[PDB]
Amino acid sequence: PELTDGFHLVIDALKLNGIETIYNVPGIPITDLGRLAQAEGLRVISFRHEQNAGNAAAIAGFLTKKPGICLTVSAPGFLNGLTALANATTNCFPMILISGSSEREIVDLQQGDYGEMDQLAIAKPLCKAAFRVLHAADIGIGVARAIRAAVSGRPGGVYLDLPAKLFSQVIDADLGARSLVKVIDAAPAQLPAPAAIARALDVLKSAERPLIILGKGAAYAQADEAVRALVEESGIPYVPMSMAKGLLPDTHPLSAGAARSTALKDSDVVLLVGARLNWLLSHGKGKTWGEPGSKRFIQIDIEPREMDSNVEIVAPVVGDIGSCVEALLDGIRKDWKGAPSNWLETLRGKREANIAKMAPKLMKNSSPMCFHSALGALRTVIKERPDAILVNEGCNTLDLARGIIDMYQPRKRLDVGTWGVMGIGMGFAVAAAVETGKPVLAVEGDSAFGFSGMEVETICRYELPVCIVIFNNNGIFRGTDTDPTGRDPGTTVFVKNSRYDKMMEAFGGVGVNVTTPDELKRAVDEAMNSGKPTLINAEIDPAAGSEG
Amino acid sequence: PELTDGFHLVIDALKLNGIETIYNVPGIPITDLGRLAQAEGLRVISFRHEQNAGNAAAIAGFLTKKPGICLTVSAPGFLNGLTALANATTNCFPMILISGSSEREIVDLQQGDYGEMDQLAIAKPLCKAAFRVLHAADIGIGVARAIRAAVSGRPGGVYLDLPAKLFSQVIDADLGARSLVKVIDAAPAQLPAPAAIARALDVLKSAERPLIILGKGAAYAQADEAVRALVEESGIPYVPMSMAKGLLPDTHPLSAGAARSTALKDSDVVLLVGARLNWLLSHGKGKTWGEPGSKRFIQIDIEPREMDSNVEIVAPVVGDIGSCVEALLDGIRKDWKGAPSNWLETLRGKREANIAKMAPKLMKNSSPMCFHSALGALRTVIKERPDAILVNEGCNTLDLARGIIDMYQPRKRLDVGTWGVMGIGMGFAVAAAVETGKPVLAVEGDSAFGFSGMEVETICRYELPVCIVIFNNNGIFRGTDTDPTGRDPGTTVFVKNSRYDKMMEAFGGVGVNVTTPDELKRAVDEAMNSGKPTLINAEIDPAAGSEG
Amino acid sequence: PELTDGFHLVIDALKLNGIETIYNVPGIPITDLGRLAQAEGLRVISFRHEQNAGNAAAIAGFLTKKPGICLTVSAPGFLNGLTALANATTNCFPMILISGSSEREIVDLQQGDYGEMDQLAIAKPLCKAAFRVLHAADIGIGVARAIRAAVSGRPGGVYLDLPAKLFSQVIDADLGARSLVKVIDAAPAQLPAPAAIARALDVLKSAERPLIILGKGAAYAQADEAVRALVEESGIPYVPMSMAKGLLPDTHPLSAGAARSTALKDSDVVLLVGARLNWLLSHGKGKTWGEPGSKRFIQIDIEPREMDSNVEIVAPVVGDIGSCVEALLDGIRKDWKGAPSNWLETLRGKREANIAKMAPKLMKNSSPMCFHSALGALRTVIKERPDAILVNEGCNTLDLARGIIDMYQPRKRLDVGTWGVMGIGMGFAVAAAVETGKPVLAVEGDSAFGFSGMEVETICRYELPVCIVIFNNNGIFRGTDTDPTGRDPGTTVFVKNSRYDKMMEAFGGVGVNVTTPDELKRAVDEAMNSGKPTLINAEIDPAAGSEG
Ligand SMILES: Nc1ncnc2c1ncn2[C@@H]1O[C@H](COP(=O)(O)OP(=O)(O)O)[C@@H](O)[C@H]1O
Ligand SMILES: Nc1ncnc2c1ncn2[C@@H]1O[C@H](COP(=O)(O)OP(=O)(O)O)[C@@H](O)[C@H]1O
Ligand SMILES: Nc1ncnc2c1ncn2[C@@H]1O[C@H](COP(=O)(O)OP(=O)(O)O)[C@@H](O)[C@H]1O
Ligand SMILES: Cc1ncc(C[n+]2csc(CCOP(=O)(O)OP(=O)(O)O)c2C)c(N)n1
Ligand SMILES: Cc1ncc(C[n+]2csc(CCOP(=O)(O)OP(=O)(O)O)c2C)c(N)n1
Ligand SMILES: Cc1ncc(C[n+]2csc(CCOP(=O)(O)OP(=O)(O)O)c2C)c(N)n1
Ligand SMILES: [Mg+2]
Ligand SMILES: [Mg+2]
Ligand SMILES: [Mg+2]
Repeated sequence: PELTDGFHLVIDALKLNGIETIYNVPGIPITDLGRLAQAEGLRVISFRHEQNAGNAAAIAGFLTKKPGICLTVSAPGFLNGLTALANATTNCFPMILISGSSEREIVDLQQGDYGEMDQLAIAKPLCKAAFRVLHAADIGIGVARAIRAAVSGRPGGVYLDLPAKLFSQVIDADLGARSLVKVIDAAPAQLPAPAAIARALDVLKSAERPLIILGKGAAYAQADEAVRALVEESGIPYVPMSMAKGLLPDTHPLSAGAARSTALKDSDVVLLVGARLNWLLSHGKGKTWGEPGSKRFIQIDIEPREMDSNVEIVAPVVGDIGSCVEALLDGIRKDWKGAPSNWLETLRGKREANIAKMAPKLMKNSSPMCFHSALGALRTVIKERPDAILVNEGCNTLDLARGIIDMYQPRKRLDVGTWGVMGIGMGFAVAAAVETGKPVLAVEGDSAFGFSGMEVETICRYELPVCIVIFNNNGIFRGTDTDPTGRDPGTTVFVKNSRYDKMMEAFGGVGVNVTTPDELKRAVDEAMNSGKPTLINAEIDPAAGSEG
Repeated sequence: PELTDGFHLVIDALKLNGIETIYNVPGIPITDLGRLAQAEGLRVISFRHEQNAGNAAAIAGFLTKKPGICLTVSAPGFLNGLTALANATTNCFPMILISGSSEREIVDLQQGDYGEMDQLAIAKPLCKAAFRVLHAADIGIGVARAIRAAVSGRPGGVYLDLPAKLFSQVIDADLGARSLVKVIDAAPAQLPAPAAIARALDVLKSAERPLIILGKGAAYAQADEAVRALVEESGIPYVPMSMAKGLLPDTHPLSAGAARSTALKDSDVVLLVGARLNWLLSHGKGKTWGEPGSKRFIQIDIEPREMDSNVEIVAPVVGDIGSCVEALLDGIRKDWKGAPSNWLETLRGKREANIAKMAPKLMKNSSPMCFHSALGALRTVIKERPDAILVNEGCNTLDLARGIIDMYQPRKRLDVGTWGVMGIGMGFAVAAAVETGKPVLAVEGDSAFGFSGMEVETICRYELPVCIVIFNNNGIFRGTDTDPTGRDPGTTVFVKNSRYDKMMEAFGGVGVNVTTPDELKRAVDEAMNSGKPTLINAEIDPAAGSEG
Repeated sequence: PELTDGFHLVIDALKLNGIETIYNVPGIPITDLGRLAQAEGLRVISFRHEQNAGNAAAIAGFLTKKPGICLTVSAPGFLNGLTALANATTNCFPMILISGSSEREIVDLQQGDYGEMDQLAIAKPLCKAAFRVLHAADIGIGVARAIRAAVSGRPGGVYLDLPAKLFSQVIDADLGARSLVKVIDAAPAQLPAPAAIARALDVLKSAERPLIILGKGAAYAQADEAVRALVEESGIPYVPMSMAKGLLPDTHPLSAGAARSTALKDSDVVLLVGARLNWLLSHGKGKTWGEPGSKRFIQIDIEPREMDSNVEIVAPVVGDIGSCVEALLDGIRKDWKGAPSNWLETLRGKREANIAKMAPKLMKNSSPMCFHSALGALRTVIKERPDAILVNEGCNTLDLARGIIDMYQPRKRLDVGTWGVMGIGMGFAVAAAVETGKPVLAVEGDSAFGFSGMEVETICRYELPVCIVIFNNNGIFRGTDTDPTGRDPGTTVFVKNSRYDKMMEAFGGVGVNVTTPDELKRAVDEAMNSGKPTLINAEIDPAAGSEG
């Protein structure tokens, strides 16, 4: 009768579970797998490097709460994708790295097969889960296992190994169709115990200076209405982490973002909503949090092992952010005195003061452009385009764009994440445009852009509405370092006055060079209104910024 | 008295053992280490991605027989360099991956440190050896162990973990000097037992159709005149593997490289000199080697475990290739009746027949230009510049240049190696220029170039004598595949008529576009005579080549 | 002021979190730690082999829902305990392996330290979590991380590495006390989504022949009242897995355990309660589960990744068993038409018929005594002592005892578990006596007893009320195999008539040798009435049973 093969079973299983996009790099043994995927209706985005394909799948999971799919080749390409898979596991982004595998009997004897590697054994230390499928009748379960492990609990990167012999296996079509699995409740809701919610309300009500910390886990949870209702109805000031910006508008009257240091030092009870007390929050120790013993933490997290990871947590609340926030909110709507207005006014005054010190730098046109004057232009662009996605990476380009550029809608800012990775830029830009269809503004340091620069060709090839702004200051941090022996360039500088706009022109994209904030503002508007792939080489003062 | 620190002990340990070059990417916590190396006289080449820095270190080890040094950054950058470190282990290239790491007490408890990763534990499954240095007094011993493990036995990649607190430690300067170790016999000679040489000669004399196969291990050994004497004085025909080309000149009268399939099929005794019976030699099984049981193998390898890896080896000879071929040459000099005449003259038959079949394809003009006609010009360049270095990667551009371009001096060709990696090009080109001082011809496929093309800025920054030729056929293998749904481009194509030469001009380099073999020869000759960094975009027929 | 050290901080951290018993084997560097633990009130149990101390800590966690503590020694003893730690992770038992480790700077360079091993990196691929504490101020958080990982989520074995340098560090006593963490909600409740509960009930209400399967996860949860109510109020027949026997009395009228084949083969909807569809349930595949597509599974489990692991689960319920069973039970009390009576009467007939065939063998008293008749005596013992603990391991001794001996109270049967490990017997028996204070009856095969028999001295030394019954059939499976060459004993046999009773008396315990079921009965009653350590050597027909 009718027959099917491993090629079609893999594709049929992915389509059955809502997968629409495959980021990949072709080659042996997965070339015809990607072709069949494209012929079956899936959109296939081919990159110049598997790591950039993996970065796209990673941020795609963050944007969609569905696992981003990265398909790669044996050993060398698998390793390029595994580095992105490890970064996805670090940031709690759901993702499935699918990779071709060589002949199992040669690899297990280490006889030197083509692209030889026990990729299953190599992947496990660096990701959340790893599975290998040897039989075509198990492709449905294998994909189902990979999806569950990627989106359930704490989301993360999963590795799905498919040996080349699997694709050519042939079984009965009706048998294979019944073997496919459409996953029921891939990321199930987990509700907290009422005894834990009651303990959290008790601590929260006792606070003289409470504070909510919104992490990117709260943004990933996509409980926007519930999270915002928790902030407003409680009246407690909040501070968003980098990728939680825009969940509430960064100009919200309860936002203490421009007063982050005071809100963290002077608070007494802190509510962590999908935010880890890691290096980004000084591990809960030091002067950042005031004197030892002055803090009490309530924590909302799907992973119960994250509790007591750094300091004592008196009110652990385990469950998905959607279910736990609504449980806290339902306890607040039935009983809540109010946040002390003294704490509100202290943060509001210090916030306005910091914004006042910031305002002159934004309107300080000078030659050459400083970081502040250029970001003042891009901040207005985002304010005028609150639906656009902002990719951002670098050091000065990153740390200053985070504090200057206000976000207004959730999940619109995508940056270096937990490992502080340089190289996420162009891969994130491709996935942001592919997944959402919104315009992407990619604010890049010139050192950060170089880690993934060749993907501007991929951006051009698929005609994506990405506007790349390179803060060209001729180096890492600054461009003033020099060789004391007078023989080489500096360890941290690049070719002086590099014209990255000419690099974009090499692939049919728009290339612009600007030297003033107004020239930058006009060039960005032209690019984001037209939707054409654009790279804007912006000249930044090589002396401005910091070495850190 | 005077004090020193871990920053200086690390440099003084590397200086003491002959390290002259550091390939790296600056950042936390190793930026000051790279600046001090510049101040202490080492050459620091800073790349745009860490993988290309490590690819440079791997090929620099192959060229120098001294370990190549890649200095990287914590976890995100360590993983980027670890990929190339694993490739060096696969190709037996001596290399040391030096990476900073975070606080040991925060990573041990997995509390989310800056760039958190137990890089020692993660490196061990992927490289030859891994070490971590906690105390400054052990920096010298740590560097010693890293060097010995890198160059001794079968060479390979070594990871050296330096925690950030190690640099800041301060000890007595005189005590620190007496802690440094100048390694004695880092790669010692290993001489084979006479009874194993005798077993080999008995098998060799019994041969009626003997064959020598020179692998890149023999080219790495730098026993050139001995290896050549073994070939010429025994009269036995030889077949050179890819990167063993040029060890003997490829037009040598004893070369059966143009009769490779006949030499491998009909021979009865094969002498492997630093060559593994892996996928590159069909694992010693199948029709490539004629009928089963018709082969007896003599294998010369430093690794005793390489024997009997795939098929039975009747005459194993374990030791460094220098000591082994010389001991084998003495036995031949004392007792050898020559090589059977009709076997050498049968190979000359198929050799001259295959070359004559190739000739009309090297002179056939076409529009667009094909692979064979363009490589016929590049073959003349290498013949006219016989001491220039050839870097070559791709698929059609790789396999066709390997058979068309003849090398004349040893260690002059650097290609994808054992894993078939794409992305080594610009890294190998940088190291070849820096380590040797020779000119570099980089023959690249457009897909292969994309994996590492961003480093053309590094090629320009240090003004290295690199001439890049992109075989632009608009995609992988071919440039004709299309999306059957007509929505996106095909999975294996790129932006049609991409002008990579414009990208080179973005960083100050020379950019040329050529369309004929005659134009290609002029541009290469001008670039390699001037020594200026140059990228030549060669338009290749999108329909030429092989689809696989 | 007042000072404290790492020794006291480790002990006080365990005492603060409710730890009361430490299973260990003393040595360098943890000898003085165990001494301090005993001096500080904790009960320290010293074994003859670390693997048996770990097996004690493993089943101790299953019995108490608090992690069992094994203290071991560097590398060689760590590896012994790690083997038990891996098995605890396989069986989802909460357990912490605390090992001392060598000098970190010497191990990191692999210089050959006393007990040199990176025990953190070795334990990670074999257990659920692993941490290493370097500073005394992190001992409190370190213990809190080990406890949370051990009991929360799917419980499992955790490794806690304590370098020897840690124990001797001295800090302020008030600073040290404030650094301790008393874990809040170490194993939090996880409530299921109402929509998931609605889906399960609807699938349940549509069942013509529903079946409940209770796994040892339901026994571990200690929701005995809720689980018994779910079965008795729904009227659905249930099948208990091995260590779930007794949760409901094995003679409960709703039990179909004596009709297991018909229940598993002919049912249509199967509610798994803490049971995995693994080898012990034929992976939900094959004739065991009837015809393909005749089954629909509801699964209650705390691990969301366990769903769809073998076959498709149409109704996954994710949460702790206490919350999910109560959630199911709440809806059943609102609307439930009652279980189909034809399904009950069909199974009740099969249960009556099956027990009839087992009946004659249970009282067939031949000479030598056979497996069925001897276990028939021990089946009477457990009925008369429903509060006593049963430990059971072997092959024939395991399978037949599992089916013949009925359990009447929850968590009284402790057997080989998920991996089928031989050697859990004596370690489990020590933990069961110490943790529960109840009489322990250990039914052992002579081959299984050899994996841990040396621990009978541990039983005697601590005067534990353990009654050991060795089923001495003189070999593995059977004692009839011989050497076909007539030189050695058979590969599977032992010394004929080995007097394990006279071995017990070598350490002060009571030893008996019985040959009839009544002799076994009178000896077991006498042993368990007195509470003295006793071993009965029961002479079993060497030809009885099966093999393989
Ligand atoms: N759906 C979810 N429900 C609850 N917690 C979540 C969910 N998704 C992610 N998290 C938690 O969010 C936390 C994010 O921590 P981090 O990634 O450090 O946020 P940021 O880095 O913005 O502070 C992780 O601990 C993760 O477990
Ligand atoms: N100095 C040396 N002396 C002897 N054998 C060596 C030396 N350096 C490398 N080798 C051997 O060379 C062999 C190269 O195998 P391969 O890398 O497969 O060469 P190719 O790929 O050109 O055949 C390896 O087995 C390695 O052990
Ligand atoms: N507290 C709990 N709440 C829910 N499920 C649990 C709990 N403790 C253990 N489990 C589940 O119990 C299951 C045990 O499966 P198994 O160990 O195979 O039981 P048996 O061996 O009787 O089948 C595991 O999947 C584990 O996740
Ligand atoms: C993969 C990786 N490699 C290296 C680093 C170290 N690093 C941190 S920031 C940075 C570059 C910062 O320079 P740039 O992108 O030009 O932004 P600027 O500060 O100059 O505005 C680097 C290389 C890193 N974080 N990740
Ligand atoms: C890291 C890695 N990714 C993917 C592959 C699969 N692969 C094999 S050859 C090749 C590129 C061939 O295209 P090109 O470089 O343009 O040479 P051409 O055949 O077009 O002349 C690729 C991507 C690989 N070998 N390595
Ligand atoms: C650690 C370990 N080693 C080996 C085995 C293999 N094995 C399974 S059952 C068994 C012994 C069965 O013989 P016995 O314990 O005497 O019980 P009997 O069947 O004779 O009643 C063994 C060795 C195992 N399950 N575990
Ligand atoms: Mg910069
Ligand atoms: Mg190409
Ligand atoms: Mg036995």
